[PDB]
Amino acid sequence: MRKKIFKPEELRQALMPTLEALYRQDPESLPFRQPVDPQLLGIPDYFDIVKNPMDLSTIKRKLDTGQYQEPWQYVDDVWLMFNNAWLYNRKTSRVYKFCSKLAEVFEQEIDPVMQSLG
Ligand SMILES: CCOc1ccc(C(C)=O)cc1-c1cc(NC(=O)c2ccco2)cc(-c2c(C)noc2C)c1
Repeated sequence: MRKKIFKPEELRQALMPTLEALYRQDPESLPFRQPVDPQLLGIPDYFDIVKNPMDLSTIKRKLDTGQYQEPWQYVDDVWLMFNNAWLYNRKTSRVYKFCSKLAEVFEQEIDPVMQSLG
């Protein structure tokens, strides 16, 4: 029942510790702390494959400015971030590996938090 509105302060307080847990993963979170810059990274085809880019800093901004109205929107952006990376990077690459590790941390952290919000 996702059209029920939550208060931005309450969403921030419950969901931000799960975002901080991702940021704490070093070096696994390093590829995800800023938007993908295809020029910087030498991958000019990135925006051809990844139509809706997402990363930790954008999620964090949306959380800090109250842009999520309900918590699955946050969960959606997190998985969008991980899906983009699993889609774009080769299964044998370091980034793919970091993505799988970071997604594992997120699954652990998010479940009791979402349980306590529903
Ligand atoms: C071509 C491989 O790069 C990527 C390809 C795809 C994606 C995604 C998320 O789909 C990410 C990266 C990526 C990005 C960054 N950091 C920055 O882009 C950045 C840092 C500061 C400013 O920009 C570091 C690394 C990285 C690390 C760590 N150790 O080895 C490598 C390599 C990898």
